[PDB]
Amino acid sequence: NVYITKVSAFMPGNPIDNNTMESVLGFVGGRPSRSRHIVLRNNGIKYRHYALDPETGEATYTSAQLAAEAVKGLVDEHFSLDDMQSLAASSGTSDQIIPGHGVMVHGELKNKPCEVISTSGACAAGMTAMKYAYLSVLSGATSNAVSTTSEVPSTVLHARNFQSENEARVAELERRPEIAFEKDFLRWMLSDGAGAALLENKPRPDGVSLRIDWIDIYSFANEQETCMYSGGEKLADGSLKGWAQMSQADWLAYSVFCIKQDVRYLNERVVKFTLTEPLRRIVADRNLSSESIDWFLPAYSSEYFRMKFSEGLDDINFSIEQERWFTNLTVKGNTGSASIYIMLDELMKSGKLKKDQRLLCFIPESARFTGAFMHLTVV
Amino acid sequence: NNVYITKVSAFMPGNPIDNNTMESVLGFVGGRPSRSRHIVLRNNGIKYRHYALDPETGEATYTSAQLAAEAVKGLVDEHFSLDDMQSLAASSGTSDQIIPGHGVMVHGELKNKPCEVISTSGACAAGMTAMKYAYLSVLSGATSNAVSTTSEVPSTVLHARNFQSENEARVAELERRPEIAFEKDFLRWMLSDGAGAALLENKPRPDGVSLRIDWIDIYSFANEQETCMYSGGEKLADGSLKGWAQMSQADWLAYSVFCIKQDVRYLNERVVKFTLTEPLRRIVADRNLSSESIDWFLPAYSSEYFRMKFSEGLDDINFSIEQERWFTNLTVKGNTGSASIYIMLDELMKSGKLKKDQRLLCFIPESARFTGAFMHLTVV
Repeated sequence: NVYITKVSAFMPGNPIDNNTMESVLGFVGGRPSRSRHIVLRNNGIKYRHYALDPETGEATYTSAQLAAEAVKGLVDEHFSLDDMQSLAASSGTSDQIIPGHGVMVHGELKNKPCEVISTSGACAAGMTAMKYAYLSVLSGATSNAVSTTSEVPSTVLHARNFQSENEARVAELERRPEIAFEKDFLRWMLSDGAGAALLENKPRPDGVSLRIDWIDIYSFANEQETCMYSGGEKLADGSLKGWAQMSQADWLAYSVFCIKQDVRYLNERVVKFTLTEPLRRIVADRNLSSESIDWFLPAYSSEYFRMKFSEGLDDINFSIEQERWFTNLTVKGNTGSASIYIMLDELMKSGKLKKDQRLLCFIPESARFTGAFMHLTVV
Repeated sequence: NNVYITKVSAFMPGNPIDNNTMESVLGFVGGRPSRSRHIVLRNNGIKYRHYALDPETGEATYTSAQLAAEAVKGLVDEHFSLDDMQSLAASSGTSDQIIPGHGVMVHGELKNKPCEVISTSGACAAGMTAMKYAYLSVLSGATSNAVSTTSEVPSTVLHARNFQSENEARVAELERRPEIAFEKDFLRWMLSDGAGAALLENKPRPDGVSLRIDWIDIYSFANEQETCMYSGGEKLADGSLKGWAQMSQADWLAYSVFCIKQDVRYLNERVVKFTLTEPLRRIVADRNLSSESIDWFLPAYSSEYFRMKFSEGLDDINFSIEQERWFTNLTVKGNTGSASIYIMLDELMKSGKLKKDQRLLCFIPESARFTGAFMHLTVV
């Protein structure tokens, strides 16, 4: 048996409202974004956090430091950093390509030598790190394990990441020097935050523990094109061209290292290939009834998809009405892989959980259409 | 449960490339030969390596995801088809992109039915954290099989074109020596391309050899060691790493921030103690290991220069293993980083040298920020 006994979330700095966010993220070419308003109206996020100083604009935490702050929030008198037998870390916005994110987090925390692994990907990478931790305790390899994930997209969403593209567009005499919607879209969607979870083979004597019944993960990249991508460009045939295959001048002229989204492909395919296709396999294979779910924790990215995911549940006869949904997206921001940790941290600390209640966590990843699902039982 | 490696495959792109050809393939920075190549090659002892590069045109012949997909297809036979795999764990230190993770891109190449895909990251050890993920999936009963795989195409970032804007930047500045730092040029003659994959199952194959994984133990010493191998960043004077996104777009090109760098003197001073002896002495105590019980020692040590240094390390902790029991093919396959242990395991498993009940100890050092990964196998 494996139990989540402690979850912690770390949000950098003060929440930032819709009227302030563009001043923190900067203007491209001296001009406010023409798409910010409608993207915000549709995603419904009201506050988010950035690892950026409101005064100076300096970075306030690297991704490694953000994760380290989350992990240190797991420390109470039942657990110190040196008791950790395994650390599984992930970040879609790692500070560097090599080394892996996890050993940089270990460098920040400075706890004694232990197993450190890094998972990678996007929104689901925090769940693949949590499953590694889960399997480690489940199998008996360790008696505890920590999974942590951090996101600092502010590093790559700031206007300075489009400085050379704007210059190249001005020099090519473009009628419109603005960057494409595919590049501007995520600047109003993604934000910063970090989370961590402590997993152990016994529940905690005090308070609530969450037994992990299973974590099921399905990738549909065999049939779906890349949808969210960075460090590369999506070609006309739907394939992805990696940054190292493009010239150095093109990295800057086309902002190859910014985060992009094929928004039309996302809208058309995200519900089916992150929710209904995986969940209907899981529902069939585990004989699940949506009546048995007390809490549904869906880490969707945008209020736009909330009822579209709900329609998805309906289509596979796994309806769950809104009163059993729990999300803090609109006041925490879409923090990518950390979203589920930030949702679990609030629910565990709310007192609303009661023994024997069952939780279904849904973590979609639009990057190339993964759905991750975790089933939990309050003990 | 038990977990068994029942199949291993390796995929080396193109033809072996010798020391005299390798610079014509990776190109010349600023039109002139590398001054350190000759002595780098003498120290590392590598005689052939592979590049996912076309010898005539210089075009890429495989992405990182394609190379891993080729390794994975080498696992397929009468007992296993791609659609049988219940979990795929993939890593690459040279992923083609930053998002999505490398594993879903390998899945897009293989096109097998929807399944669990996970990606690990890091450098030379990441193939082993993918293998341990796969191992724990089967060990815990979550699956009956799992595939781990890893691929490396550093030729993508080792080619001279990756230093061109830095050369231009310094010519515009009137530089005394228009040469890239040794910490950038070093790896261009160390690292090469290759991929491996392993199939793990909860039962041995009926015929032929299987390797039971007794354990995989991993230790990171990043709590006290500095970053030593890095890309997408710059090491500062205080030993910390500055990420690429904290530097200006102009500096990315002027300083070749996305190329792979190594702090060689920090490597030399610390690699033996903080990838081999510190982790291995803990493991020997906690598991009560006898060096005599080890029939095969598989060290993926990346350079002949370190071969006897690691051996002395073993002596210092009373875990001597004589040279006759050391198996490596680094010298003719190249240093393929995270793939090296797969490429050694592939050859040894198919060689016909293994006998039932023999014990294999695998050592995968990662100098990136000093991780040591160890796998114990029993032939069955």
